[PDB]
Amino acid sequence: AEETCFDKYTGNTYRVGDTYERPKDSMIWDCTCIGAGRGRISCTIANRCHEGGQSYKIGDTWRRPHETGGYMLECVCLGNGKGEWTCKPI
Repeated sequence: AEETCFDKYTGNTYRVGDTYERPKDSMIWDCTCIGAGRGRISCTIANRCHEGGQSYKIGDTWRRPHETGGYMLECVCLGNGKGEWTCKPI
C-alpha cells in the first residue's frame, strides 16, 4: 500500500513527493509530503509575501492606496527569502 502524509489544515492525505498549498490563518504555505514513516510534511513561506492579510507568490502584485489616499499604488512581492515587497504609484 502507498505511504501518505496527512495535513490537519486541508484535512487531506497526500502521497510522497506531492506538493500543495496549506491555508492556515492569514497565510498560505507551500507544502511537500516527505513521509519518513510518520507523515512528515515540509512547508515553506520562504518564497511568499504575506501583507494585508493576503498571501503572494514571487512577482504577484496588488493594489493599495497611498497613505495620503490621493492615489493608488501597485505593490509587488519580491520575496528575497524575507517576504520583501515594494510599491510604486500607477
